[PDB]
Amino acid sequence: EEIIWESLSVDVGSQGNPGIVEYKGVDTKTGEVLFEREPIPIGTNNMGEFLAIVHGLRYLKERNSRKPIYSDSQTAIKWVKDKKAKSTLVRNEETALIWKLVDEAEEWLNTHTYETPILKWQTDKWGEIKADYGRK
RNA sequence: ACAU
DNA sequence: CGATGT
Ligand SMILES: [Cl-]
Ligand SMILES: [Cl-]
Ligand SMILES: [Cl-]
Ligand SMILES: [Mg+2]
Ligand SMILES: [Mg+2]
Ligand SMILES: [Rb+]
Ligand SMILES: [Rb+]
Ligand SMILES: [Rb+]
Ligand SMILES: [Rb+]
Ligand SMILES: [Rb+]
Repeated sequence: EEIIWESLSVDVGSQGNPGIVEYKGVDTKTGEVLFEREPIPIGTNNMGEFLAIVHGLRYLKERNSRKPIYSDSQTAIKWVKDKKAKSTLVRNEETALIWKLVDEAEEWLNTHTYETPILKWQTDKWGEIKADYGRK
C-alpha cells in the first residue's frame, strides 16, 4: 500500500542473463548510493538479487540500523528466507566466483541473526525500484 | 500465472 | 526475441 521511505532498496544489473552481474543498494528516500559490488564476470539475475539482499543485511547490521530492505525479486526474497539460493546455474570454472559469493552469503545467513524486514517492492504500483540500473 |  | 526463478 504505502512505501516505507525509511528503507534500503537493492537491485541487480546485468549484461546478459547469465552474464556480467553487479548490484547496488540505495537510500529509498534520496537515491543516494550506499554500496555497489564490483562486476562479477558470470552470474544470474537471481543470484545477483540474492547477494544484494544479503549484502544489505550485513550493511545494516554493521551500522546498527533497523531499516527494512526492499527488493523487486520474488525469487531472491524467498531464497533469503530459506537461507538457500536454489540457482540452476552450472557450477564450473567460469562460474566459480559467483558461486563462491553465493556460498559465502548462505554461510553468513547461517551464522548471524537479523530482524531486518525484507519487503517486496511493488513495481506494478510504484514504478521501478530506486536501485534499478535503467537498462530495460 | 506471477516476480525478475 | 532470449534467460532466471516460484
Ligand atoms: Cl556478494
Ligand atoms: Cl517494515
Ligand atoms: Cl515476495
Ligand atoms: Mg530487480
Ligand atoms: Mg532492475
Ligand atoms: Rb550489530
Ligand atoms: Rb533495468
Ligand atoms: Rb528495469
Ligand atoms: Rb522489475
Ligand atoms: Rb518463464
